[PDB]
Amino acid sequence: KPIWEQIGSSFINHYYQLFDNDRTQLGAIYIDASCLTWEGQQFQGKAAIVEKLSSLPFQKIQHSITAQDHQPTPDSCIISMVVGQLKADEDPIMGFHQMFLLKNINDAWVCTNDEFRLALHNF
Amino acid sequence: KPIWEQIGSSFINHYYQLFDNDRTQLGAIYIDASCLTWEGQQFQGKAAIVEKLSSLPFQKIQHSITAQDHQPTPDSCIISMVVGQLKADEDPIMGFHQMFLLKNINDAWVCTNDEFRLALHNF
Repeated sequence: KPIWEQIGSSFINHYYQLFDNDRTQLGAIYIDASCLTWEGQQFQGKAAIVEKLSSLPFQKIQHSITAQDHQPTPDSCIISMVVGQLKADEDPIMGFHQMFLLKNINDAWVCTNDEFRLALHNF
Repeated sequence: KPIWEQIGSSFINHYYQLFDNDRTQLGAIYIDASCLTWEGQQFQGKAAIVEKLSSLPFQKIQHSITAQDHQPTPDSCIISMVVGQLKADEDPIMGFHQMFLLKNINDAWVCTNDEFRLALHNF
């Protein structure tokens, strides 16, 4: 209901729908200084991020969100923590958590920081 | 190696050293504008946060970090993601996910945003 929560949820929904259906379009939600750390691998800068995301087999994956937490930051950014499980077909692959730091630039929400970790947690 | 990693890493170690030894000292790394979401419950400000953390029904608390990721934000902040297990007295070991967002205020790195969530770590 709160503004930061409405935007955070909308973004998360938008992010996973893009990821599970059109990864190539994800670049649109990042900026040059964005950072992504995927399973320990650091990809600093949009060029690096777009290459990594586009190098993922994921020729069939789907994310299932079990829980999400959103908070506004002092600088009016939105920090979001997502926890869930990513599947294949319908049978469970790893469990995961993902943190996003969202910032509004030229009036558009973009992700400046993306961190993803796989985890054998059922949540 | 990178500066943000050295700092965030340094912050994380200290944070858990305090948490595991005297939760009432955690006031030093939080400020009034600080937001804490603990297992879905939200608190704002140093006083409410230390209050909440201090109220956890535990005598001995021990965090075990299995992985930590740090990145710099476009606003000179450091965003940290931690995963590990938690041991509180005689409670079964449970995995946890925790995100911190750090900002330098008055020559001091403080946490403006914190999100903690446990995994129903069975076994």
